[PDB]
Amino acid sequence: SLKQYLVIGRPYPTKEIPNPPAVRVQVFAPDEVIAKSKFWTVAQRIARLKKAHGEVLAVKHVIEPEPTRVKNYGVWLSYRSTRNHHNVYKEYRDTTTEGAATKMLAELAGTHDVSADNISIIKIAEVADKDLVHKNISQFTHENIKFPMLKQSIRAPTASARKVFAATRPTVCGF
RNA sequence: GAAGCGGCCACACCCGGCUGGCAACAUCCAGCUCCACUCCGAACCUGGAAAUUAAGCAGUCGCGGGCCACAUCAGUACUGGGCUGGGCGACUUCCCGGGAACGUGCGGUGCUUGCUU
Repeated sequence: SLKQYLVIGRPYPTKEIPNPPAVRVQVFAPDEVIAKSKFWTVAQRIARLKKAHGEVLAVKHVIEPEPTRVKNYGVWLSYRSTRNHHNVYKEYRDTTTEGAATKMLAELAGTHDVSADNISIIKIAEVADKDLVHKNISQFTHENIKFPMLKQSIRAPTASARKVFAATRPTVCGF
């Protein structure tokens, strides 16, 4: 699964300019090798720094201070569809920044039908309950939340104990 | 510094100003022979040296035209590989590589080969 990464890179020393500016990029990738390639894509596209003349100094893996508790996450992104580019601010409720970013790649591929090639994120950050403005996620920050589990599952409690017959009929009611 | 002989052949060209002539280059003065104008000593040619730096030439100036140089322009345009990627199609995301031009910004405007007073 995706892991947040911070990558810092720089161009090689020329004799004209030793110690140039380095540059960092936040990237989301399954491992350290992919995170380099996402850095070289963003560095080339914007800051004009190529693979063929540049170091890459530190792939830092961002682990969470606490994954124990739930946070809100605003995600400002652009996504591209044929004939136009759209800017969207979408937000999510999750244990971590990565799990929010993994959610929206599924949600955009679901709802809008665009892949991670076309998508380009601007900003992820955690956000307080006061500044949060979207109604369907604001309801989970309130107190006294009840919802029932209408439609129970029929699965095996362990994969040994599955069966394709039954005497009694299963009840799939919420209760 | 000036002159003959040249090398790379505009950072040297083209328009217009200003400052210099000790010798040197030149304008300039004259026309008899050499010879010269399909007419003309204007040119070419020959013999001068009175007076000038006005012109050529030399140096220098211009928010000058052009030329040259670096940086931006731009990781743009285009492009070599790869996908049972997308798309009715036309075309085009993405992955591994290469990478312009015009324009604009600031700078510059000849550097010296061998012989001679």
